[PDB]
Amino acid sequence: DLFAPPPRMQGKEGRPKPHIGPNYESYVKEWAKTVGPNSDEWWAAKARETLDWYDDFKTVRAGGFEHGDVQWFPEGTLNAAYNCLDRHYYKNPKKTAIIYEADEPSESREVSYEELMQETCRVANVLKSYGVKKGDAVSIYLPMTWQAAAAFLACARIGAIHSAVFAGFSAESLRDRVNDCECKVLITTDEGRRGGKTIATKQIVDAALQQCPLVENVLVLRRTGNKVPMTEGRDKWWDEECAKMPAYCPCERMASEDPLFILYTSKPKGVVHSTAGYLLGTALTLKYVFDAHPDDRFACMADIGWITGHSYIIYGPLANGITTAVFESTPVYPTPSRYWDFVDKWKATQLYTAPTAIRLLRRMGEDHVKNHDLSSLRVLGSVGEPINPEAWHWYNDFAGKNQCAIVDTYWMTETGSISIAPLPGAISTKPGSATFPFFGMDVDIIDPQTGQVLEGNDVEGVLVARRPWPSIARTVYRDHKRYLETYMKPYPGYFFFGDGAARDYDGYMWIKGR
Amino acid sequence: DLFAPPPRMQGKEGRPKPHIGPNYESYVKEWAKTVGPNSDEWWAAKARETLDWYDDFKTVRAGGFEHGDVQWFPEGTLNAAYNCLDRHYYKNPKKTAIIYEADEPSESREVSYEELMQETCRVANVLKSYGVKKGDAVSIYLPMTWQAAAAFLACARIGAIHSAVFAGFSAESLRDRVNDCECKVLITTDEGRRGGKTIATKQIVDAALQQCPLVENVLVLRRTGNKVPMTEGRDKWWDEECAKMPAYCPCERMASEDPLFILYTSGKPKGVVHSTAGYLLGTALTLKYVFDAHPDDRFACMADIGWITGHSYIIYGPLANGITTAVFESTPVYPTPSRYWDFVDKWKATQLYTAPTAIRLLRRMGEDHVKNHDLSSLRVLGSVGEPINPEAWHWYNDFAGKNQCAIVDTYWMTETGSISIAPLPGAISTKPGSATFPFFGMDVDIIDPQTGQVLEGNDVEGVLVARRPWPSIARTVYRDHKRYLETYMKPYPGYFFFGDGAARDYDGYMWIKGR
Amino acid sequence: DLFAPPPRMQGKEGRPKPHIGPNYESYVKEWAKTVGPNSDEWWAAKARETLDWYDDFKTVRAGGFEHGDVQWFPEGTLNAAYNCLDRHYYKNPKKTAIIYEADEPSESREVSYEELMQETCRVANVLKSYGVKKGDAVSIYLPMTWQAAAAFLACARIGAIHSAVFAGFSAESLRDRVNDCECKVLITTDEGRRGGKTIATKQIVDAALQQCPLVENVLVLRRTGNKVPMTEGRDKWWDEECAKMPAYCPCERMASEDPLFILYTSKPKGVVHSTAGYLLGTALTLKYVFDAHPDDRFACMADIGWITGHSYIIYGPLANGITTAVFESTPVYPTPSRYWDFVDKWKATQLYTAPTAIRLLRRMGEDHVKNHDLSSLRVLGSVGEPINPEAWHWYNDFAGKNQCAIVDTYWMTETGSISIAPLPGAISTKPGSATFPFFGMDVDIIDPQTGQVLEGNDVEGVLVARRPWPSIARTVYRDHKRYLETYMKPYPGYFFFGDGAARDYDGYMWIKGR
Ligand SMILES: CCOP(=O)(O)OC[C@H]1O[C@@H](n2cnc3c(N)ncnc32)[C@H](O)[C@@H]1O
Ligand SMILES: CCOP(=O)(O)OC[C@H]1O[C@@H](n2cnc3c(N)ncnc32)[C@H](O)[C@@H]1O
Ligand SMILES: CCOP(=O)(O)OC[C@H]1O[C@@H](n2cnc3c(N)ncnc32)[C@H](O)[C@@H]1O
Repeated sequence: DLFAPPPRMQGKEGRPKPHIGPNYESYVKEWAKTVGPNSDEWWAAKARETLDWYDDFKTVRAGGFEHGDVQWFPEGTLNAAYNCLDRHYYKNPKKTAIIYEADEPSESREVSYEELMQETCRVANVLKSYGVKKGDAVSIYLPMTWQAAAAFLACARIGAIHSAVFAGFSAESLRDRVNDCECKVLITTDEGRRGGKTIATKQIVDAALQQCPLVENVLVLRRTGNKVPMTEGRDKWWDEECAKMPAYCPCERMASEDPLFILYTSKPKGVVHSTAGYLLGTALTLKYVFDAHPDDRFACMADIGWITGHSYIIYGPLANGITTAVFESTPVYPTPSRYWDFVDKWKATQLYTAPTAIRLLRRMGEDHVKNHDLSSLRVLGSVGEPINPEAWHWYNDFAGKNQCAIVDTYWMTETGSISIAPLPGAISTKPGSATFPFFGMDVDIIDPQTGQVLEGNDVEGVLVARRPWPSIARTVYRDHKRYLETYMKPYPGYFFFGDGAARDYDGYMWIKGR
Repeated sequence: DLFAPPPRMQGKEGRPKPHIGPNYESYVKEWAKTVGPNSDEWWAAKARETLDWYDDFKTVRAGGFEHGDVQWFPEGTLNAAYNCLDRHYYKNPKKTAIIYEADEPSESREVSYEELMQETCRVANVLKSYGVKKGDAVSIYLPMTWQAAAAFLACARIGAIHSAVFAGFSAESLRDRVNDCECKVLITTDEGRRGGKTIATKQIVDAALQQCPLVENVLVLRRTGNKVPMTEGRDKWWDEECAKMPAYCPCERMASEDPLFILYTSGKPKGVVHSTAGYLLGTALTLKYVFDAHPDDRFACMADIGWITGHSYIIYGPLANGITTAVFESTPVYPTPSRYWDFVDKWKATQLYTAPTAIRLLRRMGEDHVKNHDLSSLRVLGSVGEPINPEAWHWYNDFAGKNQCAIVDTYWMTETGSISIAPLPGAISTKPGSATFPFFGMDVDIIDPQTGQVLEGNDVEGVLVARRPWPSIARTVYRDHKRYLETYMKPYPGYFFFGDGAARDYDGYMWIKGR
Repeated sequence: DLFAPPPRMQGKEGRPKPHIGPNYESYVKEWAKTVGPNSDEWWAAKARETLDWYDDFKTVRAGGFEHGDVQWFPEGTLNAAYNCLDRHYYKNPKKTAIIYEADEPSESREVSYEELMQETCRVANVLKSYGVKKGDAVSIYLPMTWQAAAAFLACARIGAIHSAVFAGFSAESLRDRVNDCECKVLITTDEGRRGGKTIATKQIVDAALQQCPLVENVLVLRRTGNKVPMTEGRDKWWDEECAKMPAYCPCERMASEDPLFILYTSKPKGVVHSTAGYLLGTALTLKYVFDAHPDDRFACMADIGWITGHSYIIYGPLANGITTAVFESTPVYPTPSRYWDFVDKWKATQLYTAPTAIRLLRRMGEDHVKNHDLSSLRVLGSVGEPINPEAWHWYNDFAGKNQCAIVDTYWMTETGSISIAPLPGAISTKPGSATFPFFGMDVDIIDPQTGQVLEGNDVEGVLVARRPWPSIARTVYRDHKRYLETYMKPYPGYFFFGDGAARDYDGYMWIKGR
């Protein structure tokens, strides 16, 4: 029940050679440099190689779990939108940043880095004309359209802290998150289209804003064009506001520990992520866990309202300068072959889905996946919950045709990027196992009965992290006490994931879950 | 009718050697490095040599005409007030930044770089106390007084976007521009003195502010000292506010593409927006090369600071170069039609930059006012604003330069930022009424309006277009980017539309027919 | 009556070697480099060696007395809180930043650099949540508790100009200072404890704020825990607000000439100090005048509401990365041996007091100091007024046991740091004499009758400074005309101290005073 890296992950058949490989020893050799007291040099070199800095940093890391003063590269200044848009636009403006798969397949198209950069700059200029300053919160209530990315980056361009809310959340949840983030600006659509169904996003927005006094400006994207109520003064059309603005906006120089965004967990708790550490973590996980290469076309099927959508739809892939996919539909619309039709049409090199979608597709039958070419795929990703051996085997056999590496990535919103996953070109996978910790992750197992670390293999308990990592959450927005109580107080000296986990005789990690 | 550069432009008679010369081939050699796909090295070298940067840039240029996302040196940070005041103050504080020629000739005096920097810092501190932030618009309604420059630079010191309004504008024009820029602070004077005449500037300001709700603070310069109405709380005297402030203010670190200023074109007036680094570089380079400016030179542009000529070649260009500039408060015919030449003789001006209207008026005023003046310190005579007739050109050459000064016919607009087509004085043989050759970074062409295609070769006529962006090009129209694109970019896709008909003769010289 | 540097200041008996010594010639050699037209190299080297800069400076100095446009290192950017907390926290987090001697001796404890940094960052986050921006004034009405050092530095961390008011000032003085600085945020305690006595700081604050319209937020430190009135909305508890905030805050990159703080002289006149020049001056005076070394324990017993508390309790010692003492009590509480009990308990290496406290202790009798060890002491400092020969001799004989160098430091709030003092390891002292000018100080004596500088030795007149020094006051807050009239108009070309002074035949300076 062991699956070595496939030939597509061995650099054969014209496929790119893996970044780390070919076996477990190479992963160990590289991972030893990323943890421990001598790991500062590796992290400094990676931060300078991966991200573009306006000012260089001096200190690599500081702080800890006990007080929630975690710092990474504090003296450096950078911009997330510069690292995700501007440098790649300068290198190659015509390269596709986003493959936008609309709800209707005929409406899908490619958005270049130039178009995405121009839209981001227009939205950033609109936000600046609204009075949005560095450190201000901007709520984003958007469906899975490509402009959402622009919206995100727009905030990241001006130093605003964006707070994304799942589209289709009720008026109460949206109101709670908007009130907690204390935003004065909300970005939303008139309506959303998903699975051939209409989401009345603007009606929900009006119902929620009836109880959100601090919101003064609403920017409304005309996604569908159907009639929606628009309050005079408060509501403005995205296209009309952006037509008045120039297609370029200067980047605000952010400290490394400036909060990049707030993401509310589904009182809602707002996990806060800073700029440089989170960006470095997601870029490195995208490059290594999925073996991304410059010409790759990443296809993550999550939602931008989720942490997976934050990391491996927007920030991670665009920081790497590769093509990412924004999928506006459901896996069974119009037909349960939608994922595979999309992969064949766009020649996706990686696929990142959730076990729930895989299970639904498996329940939908084999005729929808059996006759598809695929074969541009190299890495198949799973995230969100433990994947059963049957679902794992269906994913391997039909979506990858036994020629793609299957990565079971375990992480949370508070970890920022992937924590435990197999390296596709090095690690032999076990079905339903998140195998080994990522770079900078020193995870162990504590016995909850005694609170002591269970050394060795073939043990079971609660999963903890020994040391902070660059992409860890820094606080809970205006609720640092809750942050410390949830993640740092249960086991002092360790970060508490809250997931029961086991390590088998081979050292492989098995996440039991919450 | 060809005029080679005179001996004063040949480095002889103790005059400085020209930066570019002595003939057309040298101009071509330097210009070829400033255009095309291999010109990034030249522009990066010039940007690093001419301007002082707080942070270095990585990219030289990006963007284009189609969407209006033009970028020059985007990653670099700098300050216009630092590059126009502080570095020259550090090098030589006692050097004259401004020769202020007052309306009354006995009231004229030299303002040093130290005094100008201190005044700029006091006004910047006042504006900061008013709550003005980086990116905020500040309206300026000032006559041709030297403190106006300070006011300009004051905004540029704190990241404020200044919006200059010509002091001759009525209450309605001032109100329209002030409302469009959405400023909360207006810098103005009690009264102006031009041609012995009084401009009731504060009265017009009150009439306009009756319909300008967003303006909360008015800073009033006591220019004449006559009684004017002063609203309690809203209006404060410039001297009283500046006395409470320190004489130094820190320079705010500004991105290259941060908007330096808004200038409204004379239905709704269009606010042409200029960024900082590209515009500063363009104006400094045009000032150094088109007028052959040298460190000890005394530049005399007699335009108004309410127009782009005053923005570029009274304030930003000459002060970025660290030379003496002139602020002329009077008219060409006050007190007598010899005022220009009396000024040039008294201050030993090395360059003159006027408009064909003033030269035509002086020519109609008779030769008795110019024939008996020395004027030998002059080396370059500049004309800007409209095509200059051969008779006016010859009167300018023979009477003002005494046939010993180069005549530059500089063609450009507010949207170009700096001079686009002009003769290089030490290299180009001029033809009267001709803006001869494009400046560095300008790749101009003639397009047939009926067909829309570029008319290659010589002896062609059509509309003037620019193939590629240049550092000092306007970035947008304030809150009206659609108007910017429609006016300058959609008429001929892939090109920048000047709106001016132009012809190129057999020698390659450009002739601007005009709008 | 001449006193050569003692063996404790000669590098003997295991004591650190003095930075400058052993005689007057060495002081002259080092001081000649710090004044004159060729002193820019020395000051540039010292600025780059002493302070951590975000951006390097190009110009060393500019401006002058006549217009009050003094500039030092204008193009450089830095942060005072970074230089006082972050770099030392990065080098050694567990080192004691503050020895907090509480009013009750049993309540005293050591605050480490990590704890001080975390408290400063929490307060900075609270202030940022109050809307405090760079350049905004924040009033501080705090007793001699260690958190005051945090509050100060919190402002310095975010570019806020802190304005400290002596605790125990009446409601009218507090109101005048708060109204003049135009602050919108006030930091104070519920009550203060000094000399076993209670100071109703919150009651005075309420009485003052009844006439301070611009104040919108009050942060109240629960120093004693006794019941005080708290206005709903306006007043919030320090601990409650700080518990919601993360323990790290990014440092605002500040221009060198950005105003660090406003200190009102006891209409109140707010002396304004910029960041880089003041920080450099205080750090250099602390290092050289007191011969501070990395492991030293500086004990300045002034008040943080005074300029001495600004320079040699908070900024100077913490910039040097050494331990500083925050003394909450009086010299005679609970007994007149409190100073010497504290010195013996914490092994203070330097003591910096005022002549009034020394005279009070001398009046209290010799039985309180005669039996104390006091061996760790090396330097004894006096500041505030001319110290009588009898008081000087008592200080030398009983507090130092004729084994400590006695430095008489003359300076004002407008000089920022010490102007005239003996270098302890080099200068032979005379009782009641501030001997020689400090680095960058070129003082002279002007005859007030004629206004001309009196050349040579054995002259008397008014003390003037020929050239600006880095730590000189830049202005009086919104009263620059008063600043010029007080300090620069009486003798054009010079800085007027306002103190009559004499120089004897040996070149020693004798300050007559106001
Ligand atoms: C990235 C989503 O972050 P969140 O939406 O905050 O959910 C985080 C929570 O999902 C669960 N989980 C995620 N990935 C896996 C996995 N590979 N195997 C098992 N369980 C998993 C786990 O319980 C975790 O703590
Ligand atoms: C600098 C003033 O800028 P503006 O006030 O925006 O006027 C810009 C408009 O003036 C005209 N013009 C300016 N210089 C010349 C010239 N040398 N020869 C011919 N015509 C000229 C032209 O029509 C242009 O388009
Ligand atoms: C640091 C206190 O600054 P301030 O509270 O502003 O008082 C400043 C004023 O105290 C006096 N003074 C301070 N130190 C001494 C000293 N060593 N010898 C004599 N007189 C001194 C002097 O009159 C000065 O001008």
